[PDB]
Amino acid sequence: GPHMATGQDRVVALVDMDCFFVQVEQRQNPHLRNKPCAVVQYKSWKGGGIIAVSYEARAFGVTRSMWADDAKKLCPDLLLAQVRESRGKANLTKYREASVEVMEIMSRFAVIERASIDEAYVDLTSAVQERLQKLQGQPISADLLPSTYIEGLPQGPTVQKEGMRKQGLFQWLDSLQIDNLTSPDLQLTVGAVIVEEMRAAIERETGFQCSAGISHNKVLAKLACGLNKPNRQTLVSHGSVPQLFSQMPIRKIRSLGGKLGASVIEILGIEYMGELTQFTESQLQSHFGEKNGSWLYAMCRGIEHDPVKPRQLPKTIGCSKNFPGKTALATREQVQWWLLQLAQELEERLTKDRNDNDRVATQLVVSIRVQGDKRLSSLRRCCALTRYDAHKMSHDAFTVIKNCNTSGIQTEWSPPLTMLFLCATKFSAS
DNA sequence: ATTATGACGCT
DNA sequence: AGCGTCATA
Ligand SMILES: [Mn+2]
Ligand SMILES: [Mn+2]
Ligand SMILES: [Mn+2]
Repeated sequence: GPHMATGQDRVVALVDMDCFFVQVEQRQNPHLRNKPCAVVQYKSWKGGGIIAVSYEARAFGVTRSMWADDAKKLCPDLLLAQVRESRGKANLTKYREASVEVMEIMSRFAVIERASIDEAYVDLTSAVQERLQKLQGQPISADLLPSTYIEGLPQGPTVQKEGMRKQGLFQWLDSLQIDNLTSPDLQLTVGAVIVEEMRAAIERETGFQCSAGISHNKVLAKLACGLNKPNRQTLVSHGSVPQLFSQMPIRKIRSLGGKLGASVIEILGIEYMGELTQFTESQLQSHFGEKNGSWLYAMCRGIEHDPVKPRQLPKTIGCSKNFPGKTALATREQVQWWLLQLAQELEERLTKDRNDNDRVATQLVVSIRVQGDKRLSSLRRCCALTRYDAHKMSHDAFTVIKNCNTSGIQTEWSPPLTMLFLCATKFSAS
């Protein structure tokens, strides 16, 4: 009763850009705006692989992972923008730089955790308290929440979508108790007001639209964000969790989309997040381990404690390329040529990083895949990164891998390499 | 022949 | 350290 923690101590948001690489290309090329459009890498093999899709194009059934030739079958007028190629490989610099534009704006409101190239978590707890103090018990107007959905509302005793949104928002605001500065629902609502402001700033200052979720923890904020994409934000309250989770497939929750999630379903014979509440913490720990078991026990009740890390910058800088099928590297000079291409991109990015961010990488990680394997990576080895010099890094990378070559004579490389990966890690202040 | 990443957990 | 899992454009 008075002691059961409800996980309502924080206000956390997740901001995720809409169709991000597409919007980056649409800003650059006005001819792509408000069109079915996708971003593609490479072109020779089946028209290239699609990695981002505008919402107009999604309406035709175009998806990520699709070959552009096949997407064109669904959507003959689909417009395509190509990822830059430099040194023989896709180069994602334009999108990393666009990401920094957005992260820097978000950082004006609060410390952020960069969670991907196009999204970040924000702990708004402190900012909410201060906004509450200057509000002085004044109610929150619907006009401050022009793009906000309240998950689970309207409900109880209009056939248009914006009409439903406002109806739910009205029911929510009507019920609020703005008199209590410690009320979690009120705190989320003020959180949502701040995120409207954040999202407006992002759009004003970059031209990019985004969606967001506001809840009491990262997992619920992430889940919330997706509920009303694009260009909208969603508040998931603590009280909304039982209904939301009662029909929510387990795989939809971040971290359960893989093998663990499938094992939860198989072992327990359930389908939805809500069904987990019927197991003791010890039962869940017995099947899924101490850590996972406690995490699941709390998560299915809407409670999660993972903090928003104060980290705006990636903590690794890497370069990788696949060599599929026929193109698998089978000679020494081929392996060495591509190591150099990767190393030169890495050097360029590392040197820029040092100037911008006052830090230096100290470890180089080299990874390969061998034809006939199984796994994204076959072998991973590290060595010292002491100088930002492409020729040295590529020579070092070769040294760490040279023994993987099974071939008798050393001009040839066997068995052929299907992937090379260089990653700089272990940053220190400089 | 989805590819190019990037973070965290296990032992 | 090296491997595995999960995630996202
Ligand atoms: Mn996105
Ligand atoms: Mn994202
Ligand atoms: Mn996505």
